[PDB]
Amino acid sequence: CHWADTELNRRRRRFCSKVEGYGSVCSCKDPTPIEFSPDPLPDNKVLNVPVAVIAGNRPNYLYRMLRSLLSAQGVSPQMITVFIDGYYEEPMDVVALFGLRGIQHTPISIKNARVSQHYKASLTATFNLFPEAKFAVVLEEDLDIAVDFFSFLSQSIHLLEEDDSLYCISAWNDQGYEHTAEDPALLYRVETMPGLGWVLRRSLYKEELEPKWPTPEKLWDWDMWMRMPEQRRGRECIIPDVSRSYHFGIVGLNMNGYFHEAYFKKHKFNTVPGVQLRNVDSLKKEAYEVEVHRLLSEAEVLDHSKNPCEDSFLPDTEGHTYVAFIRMEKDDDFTTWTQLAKCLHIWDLDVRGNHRGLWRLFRKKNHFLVVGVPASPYSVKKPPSVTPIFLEPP
Ligand SMILES: O=c1ccn([C@@H]2O[C@H](COP(=O)(O)OP(=O)(O)O)[C@@H](O)[C@H]2O)c(=O)[nH]1
Ligand SMILES: [Mn+2]
Repeated sequence: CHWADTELNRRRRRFCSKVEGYGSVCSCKDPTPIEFSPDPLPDNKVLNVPVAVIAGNRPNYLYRMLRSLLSAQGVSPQMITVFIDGYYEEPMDVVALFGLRGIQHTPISIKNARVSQHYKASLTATFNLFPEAKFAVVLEEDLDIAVDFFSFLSQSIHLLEEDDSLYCISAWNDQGYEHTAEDPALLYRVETMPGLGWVLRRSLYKEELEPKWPTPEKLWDWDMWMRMPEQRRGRECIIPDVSRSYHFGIVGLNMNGYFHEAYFKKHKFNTVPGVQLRNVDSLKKEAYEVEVHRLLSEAEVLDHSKNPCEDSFLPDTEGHTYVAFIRMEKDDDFTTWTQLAKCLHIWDLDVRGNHRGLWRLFRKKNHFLVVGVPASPYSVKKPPSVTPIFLEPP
């Protein structure tokens, strides 16, 4: 082609001369913009946090994910680094087309152990690239990034700095499905590490995780290892009710077409720009227990003689707060919750969403609290008239 001789189009020639399958990027007329104009973020508290993009040999996914990353408000392209698990040519070509920094890594070990070793190399490299950074954003190559991803991190990053009980901040709510998530200004505390767009504290990585990172022979998933008690240690992460990332990768290490249609396709994705988070400082450890007690003292107790698995369980309402109590006789008795999550059509393969035996979600746009009795500390608010709901698997 004869595109106008500028730096952006010279970058375009070298790419379009080498690879195929990207459509309007390579057309003569109608060239797709390969530079973006996201909106500015006034007073950006995240402006000096590096962003680590983890990638393998999935060049089409990476190009899709980078287009939404470069479109988010308040993004800093200079802070982005793409870490590729190997020396594949096409992924490096895609990084070059957008003009970002790329780092290649020779693969170590096999299967999930090799994903684990790549993560460890990338996290250690990020904190070597910026010796003064205190956090780092970790992003997978198969995620769409919400347009307010950095606005969300900018307003909440100060919680990691002030609350030592916090493990991380994540963009992903495991129980935020299209029919059970509603409020993009709302945040929770959860007893797990969700990943899928998360913030890592440098002191946590350099002083705790890196010295005991699993060696290459162990066929362990890095994220399941980080959820083990010996790593998390009772700490919690901050998540929003409406997720700020979306997992679109169908071809992956543990991913197939069926598992995606069943547990990811219906995940809710925030599209409202520049949301102001509501009362952020209440997510600190002791202030949050004040908030949960306030929520439980305004919630209407539901009729527990009715079927929990059907819509009739709640009055025909919008905007109310209802509470339900389920049987949980030890800190690990999740039998009823798992059956409840299955019939609610949310995540039910391993337990997530819990905070001291409490689950928070939405049902027909009412806030819906679930309390485990007798194990939860909040069991003290169950009236005598309620017999906790119990359901066992067939
Ligand atoms: O051989 C590999 C396979 C995976 N990945 C990275 O590990 C993450 C997990 O990817 P994948 O979606 O394939 O795992 P899944 O979620 O499907 O189980 C991705 O960001 C990949 O870039 C990698 O670096 N090398
Ligand atoms: Mn994936």
